[PDB]
Order: sequence, then C-alpha cells, then structure tokens
Amino acid sequence: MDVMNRLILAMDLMNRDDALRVTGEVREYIDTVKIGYPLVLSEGMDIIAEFRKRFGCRIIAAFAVADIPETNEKICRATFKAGADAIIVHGFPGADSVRACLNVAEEMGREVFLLTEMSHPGAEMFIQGAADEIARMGVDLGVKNYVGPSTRPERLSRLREIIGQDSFLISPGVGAQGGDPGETLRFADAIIVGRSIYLADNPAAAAAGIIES
Amino acid sequence: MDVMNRLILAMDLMNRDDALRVTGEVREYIDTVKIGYPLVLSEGMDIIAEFRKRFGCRIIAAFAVADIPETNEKICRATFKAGADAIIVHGFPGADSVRACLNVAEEMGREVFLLTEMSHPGAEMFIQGAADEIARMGVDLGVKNYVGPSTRPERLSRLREIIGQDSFLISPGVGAQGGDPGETLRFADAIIVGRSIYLADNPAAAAAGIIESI
Ligand SMILES: N#Cc1cc(=O)[nH]c(=O)n1[C@@H]1O[C@H](COP(=O)(O)O)[C@@H](O)[C@H]1O
Ligand SMILES: N#Cc1cc(=O)[nH]c(=O)n1[C@@H]1O[C@H](COP(=O)(O)O)[C@@H](O)[C@H]1O
Repeated sequence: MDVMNRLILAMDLMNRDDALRVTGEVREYIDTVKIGYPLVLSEGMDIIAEFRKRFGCRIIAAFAVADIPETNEKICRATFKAGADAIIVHGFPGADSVRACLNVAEEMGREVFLLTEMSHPGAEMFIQGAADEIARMGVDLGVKNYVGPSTRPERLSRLREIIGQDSFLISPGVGAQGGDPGETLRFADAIIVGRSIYLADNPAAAAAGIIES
Repeated sequence: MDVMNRLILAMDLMNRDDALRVTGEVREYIDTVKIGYPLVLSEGMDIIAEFRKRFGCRIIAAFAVADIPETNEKICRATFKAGADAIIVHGFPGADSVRACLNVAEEMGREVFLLTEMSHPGAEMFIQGAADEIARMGVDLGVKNYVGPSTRPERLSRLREIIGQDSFLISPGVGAQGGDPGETLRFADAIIVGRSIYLADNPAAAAAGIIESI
C-alpha cells in the first residue's frame, strides 16, 4: 500500500455529513482513510461506498475483528463485499481466528492488518505481554501488514524488528493519545491520526501541519 | 436478566429474510436473541429495531468490543441508540476499555457482558492464560454479566467460581463447536446456540429438542 504523505485519517465522526465534509477537506493531503464502527454503526456499511464515490481514497475497515474463526470469516466477507480495501484484525484470539480472515482476504484479493499491541493504557494489562508472540504468529502466518502503538516507541521498535523491514506497519496514538508523528515514523511506514485532524477548526490546516512536520 | 428456557439464539444468518423467518420459527421458545456483526454488517443496525418490532425479544449485541476507551464509548453509544439491551465486550484490552462500556451502559440503562475466555481452539494461545485475571478484573469493576466457553466446562466452572452464584453467565459453543447443553447449564445461566438451530431443516424442532434435553 502506497499511503500518500504517510498519513492515514481515522474518521470516527458519527454523522455522515460531518464525516464527508472533513474527509473532503483533507483529500488533497490523504488518500487512505480508516473507517471504524463509530461511523459504520451510525451510518451503515453504505458509508464505505459513499467514501469511494466521493473521494477515491483506499478504505481500511478498523473493525478490530475478535471473534471465532467462522464468525471472523463472515465479518470479513461482509466488509470486503461493501468495498473495504483492508480490514484490521486482533491477534489475541489466536492463529485460527487470524487465518480465517487471511483466507477471505486471499480469496477476494484484499489485505489483512494484524493488530499486535494496542496504544491505550489498558493495553499494559494483558495485550502487551502477548504482543511479541502475537507479532511472531503473524509472521509465521504470512501476515504482511501490522498495527502497533505510537504511544510506546520502544514497543513499536520491537514490533518493527520482529516483522522485518519488508512488512508494512501503521501506528495509531499520534496526537490525542500523546504519540509524536516524527518519532513514530522512525519505525512505522504510516501514522494514523483521528482527533488531531477531525476535531480541528480547520482539518486541512491540521493535516498540512502534521505533514509539514 | 430472565432468559426464557435458558436459551439464547445466536442469529448469524446474513440476510434479513432468512434471519426474520428463522427467528419467527423459534419465537415460541426463545425471548432473547444475540445479534452480531454478520447480520448487522449485512443488513444495517436497523435490524435491531426490526427484531424488537416483530418479536419483542431482548437483543444482545455480540460486538466483541475491543478498542481503546474513547472508541468503545462511541460503539456502545451507537449500539444502544439502535435499541440493543446489552453488549458483549472483550476483557483482554484491559480495565479502562471495559470501564468505558460500563459508563455508557449505566447512562443508558443497559447491560455489559464481559467476554472472558473464548470457545474456539485459538483461545488457548493467549486468552486462556489471562482469563481468570480478566474475570477478577470484571469482579473488581462491578461487572455482573459474563461470557465463558461451553467447549471447556472446567474453564466455565472456574469462571462461575470466580464471579459467584449471583453473577449472570451465558455460554456459546453449544452444538456446532461441540459443547453439551445440559453440561453447560451446570455452570451457565443460559446457553447461546447458533448453527445447531439456524442451519437446521426445522429450526423450531431443533430448539424444541434442545429445550427437551435440558
Ligand atoms: N486501529 C486501531 C486502534 C487500535 C489502537 O491500539 N489504538 C487506536 O487508537 N486505534 C484506533 O485508532 C484511532 C486513533 O484515533 P485518535 O487519533 O486517537 O483520535 C481510533 O480510531 C482508535 O479506535
Ligand atoms: N458471544 C460470543 C462468541 C464468543 C465466543 O467465545 N464464542 C462464540 O461462539 N461466540 C459467538 O457465539 C455464537 C456461537 O454460534 P454457534 O452456535 O457456534 O453457531 C457465534 O455468534 C459466535 O460468534
């Protein structure tokens, strides 16, 4: 995936009008948009088609997939049918759940991102201790795309080590959760940014600002 | 929560027509339906309102919520606005992510179910070794409703031990994944059943048969 400006917009606004406006305003800067459940549960899967029609930006469905293999397969099918380029899947439910998603993505020609360690404080309780093994599981399964935390650069460094230079790594937690764009991009290929852009008075200026830095 | 016949239907059919037809066939037996992302992503969140209108069943949103606190809060907000009575939330992302869901549920008069240990084989890799501690975290947070695996009755037993007899416990993995209805109801208050009913030739007979076995 060639992410324009190394910057992925996390569009977690929950009404259609505002989400469309803000994404439109930053389209000169960003060609890849991460759409998750706050927007999808508010406006429907039809929102993915709408973004493709309006903007011709790649769409990553941030659905943190975390069910049994049979249900993960259905979720991936529904999400790729709607037009997502990629889906984010949790590794902590284990290898069979991840494989189920890889099998659908292989079949429909789309991508899986493996979420390895999360960026919020609570991630320290259980996920962090499992994360290096989760990332190594991903590599053994042939996963090529990963997600790891902007808020813990030492952990993001370790996860880049495990997955190698050829793997693709994107990282949330920049801005509102306290991660730095520059320090993150020493390990991640691209940064994910939501609130620092979408809650700005001038989203385009906020995006331009991050990019210029 | 009083689940009729201790049986919750997991409605994971992916089209509106089949989902409404199958649910209508078993409505005599079941007043609680677990609706997950397979149905919601195929048909929209309006399907929740439509089930309440047609059936008046309780709806548990099986969304395995597993994001950062701020995002979990927005998912719970959207879900309860859509008319879900309860939502399923993962414990593995930690206490702050579960507390975000509890906060919204409290504000809206809804219930959070904490998914401790999952029922599929992959659960053994990472989740199982954290599951007792996740359950203890639930107790510490004041969680009253939990989910644990029919496929590992000794783990389900341990979950019931940790949370005590006054917490409510529901359990998937019955039928298709190899769990036994009667054995699971030694420890769980209610069982979740999907494919054994909704893939049956006569779903009504499948549900009646299950209820008879218990
Ligand atoms: N993907 C993902 C996910 C995993 C993680 O560990 N940390 C996150 O912040 N996220 C998501 O990234 C986005 C971060 O947005 P923000 O820049 O903090 O506003 C949100 O959509 C959040 O749900
Ligand atoms: N809730 C939940 C979930 C957590 C888990 O550990 N195991 C499950 O099977 N489930 C869900 O319960 C249902 C079990 O359905 P079935 O009876 O195996 O067809 C599915 O909706 C599955 O996604």
